[PDB]
Amino acid sequence: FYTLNIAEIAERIGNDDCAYQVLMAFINENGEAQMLNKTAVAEMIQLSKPTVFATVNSFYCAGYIDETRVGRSKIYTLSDLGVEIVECFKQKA
Amino acid sequence: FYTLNIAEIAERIGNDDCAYQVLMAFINENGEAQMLNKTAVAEMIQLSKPTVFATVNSFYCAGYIDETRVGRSKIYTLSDLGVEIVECFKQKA
DNA sequence: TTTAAGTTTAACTTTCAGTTTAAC
DNA sequence: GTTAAACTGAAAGTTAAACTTAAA
Repeated sequence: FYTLNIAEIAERIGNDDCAYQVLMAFINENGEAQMLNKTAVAEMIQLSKPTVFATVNSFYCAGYIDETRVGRSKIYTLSDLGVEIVECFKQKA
Repeated sequence: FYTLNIAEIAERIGNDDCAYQVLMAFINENGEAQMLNKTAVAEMIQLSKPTVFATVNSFYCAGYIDETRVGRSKIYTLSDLGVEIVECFKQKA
């Protein structure tokens, strides 16, 4: 339905500390994408649960992270869109 | 760069109270899209500033709302993408 | 004087595991 | 005698409000 420029998105995220760290949390010590529950993310970055959780929620809405039911809770991984956004940043650095 | 299905997004937002109300806040009494600062939104919906603000920020990242500098602060309006998402909901109702 | 936004703390609503007791 | 359920002991998460810092 709608075409998306991945460079603008990455540009926007880069200008917003919380979005940026929420995104990068899913990338591990060896550069590999990983699974995380909401609590892990909030613990990993130094921002409050409300901030981090709301960001996680919106990023799943945006389709940047995936949600999958696991136990009676949920886990988050970067979507293919998520991984592509992360790539723009890696190239900068 | 990336194609987007507007129905899935709307589906995701509809399953998340905060995202949904943050989005609809921009639609006024007469059905018209309107401008809002971050404070207006948080005051309008009954959720905490941290939740609402983080959601606003991520929605601008996603390209659902636009940011424009005004005074030395910012204001938010739905993008064309934002308006299209709102339309799916209007059709449901 | 009404200034706005963000962060932290407190309160309220919907925590998990182990042990003991009761019922089949 | 074994299994299941409930209660108690060692509760967690989210949202809202208030205060402080950067104030117009």
